[PDB]
Amino acid sequence: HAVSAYLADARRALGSAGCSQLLAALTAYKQDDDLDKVLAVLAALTTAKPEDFPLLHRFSMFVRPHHKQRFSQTCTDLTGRP
Repeated sequence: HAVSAYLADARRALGSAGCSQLLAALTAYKQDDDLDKVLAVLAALTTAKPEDFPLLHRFSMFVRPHHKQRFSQTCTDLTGRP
């Protein structure tokens, strides 16, 4: 139940509107395969406080195999290694 644990943590840290924006961006990503767009929503929401940085890295669970390397590189440039 990694997904429900992520959604519980994200709704707690980001609030309902922020969690809803993250899930809408995930929906859009599954439709359009645009990694940069989903990453930009996620980074706006999860890098405002250092304590939310793990929610940036943990989003990798939803990132498609062909984008996981680039996603991990960008998250490390934003926040360091997890």
